[PDB]
Amino acid sequence: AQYEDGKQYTTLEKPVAGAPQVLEFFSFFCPHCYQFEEVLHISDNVKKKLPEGVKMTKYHVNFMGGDLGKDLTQAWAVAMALGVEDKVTVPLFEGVQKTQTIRSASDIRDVFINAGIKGEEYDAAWNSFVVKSLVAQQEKAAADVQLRGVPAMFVNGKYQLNPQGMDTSNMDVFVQQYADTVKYLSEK
Repeated sequence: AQYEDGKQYTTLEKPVAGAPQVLEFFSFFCPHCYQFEEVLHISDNVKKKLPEGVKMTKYHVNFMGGDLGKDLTQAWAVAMALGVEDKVTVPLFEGVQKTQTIRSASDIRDVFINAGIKGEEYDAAWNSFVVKSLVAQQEKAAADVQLRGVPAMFVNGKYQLNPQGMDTSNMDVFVQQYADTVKYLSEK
């Protein structure tokens, strides 16, 4: 066929019950993830093509960057809890990978402050149990699919995108193939 198991996607031989419909994993330490977000805008082109009533979820992972990697998972929980993802994603990526000015949890916090989140609001969130549970959720989702690499995307806990089976000659064409593949899997 045109879309084939083992080509544009793989099927989980251990499907995950109750998973989010479209679930994307990344790390702010992850170089292809920076490309995905900053250059290719994968999440966004996927969203523009998803059917009505299919929600999108994005989680951070621990297994890159050690101690700071874990801090970033907690900061991403803060971002989700406050609904400020679209304000901190770019400066976090550039802070870790471009300027390399993020070396501590305090440096992460500065990004939120600069983005206009109040210090007390950030600290309150950081220390909150709603954020602890949001961190748990991120960890559990990744554990459920035995995740060992990012970027990664999963559809309905059953299918995993396989971008290595797609032409990268043109960046635009790759993104639409990726998005179109997600839509196809979504309709499966």
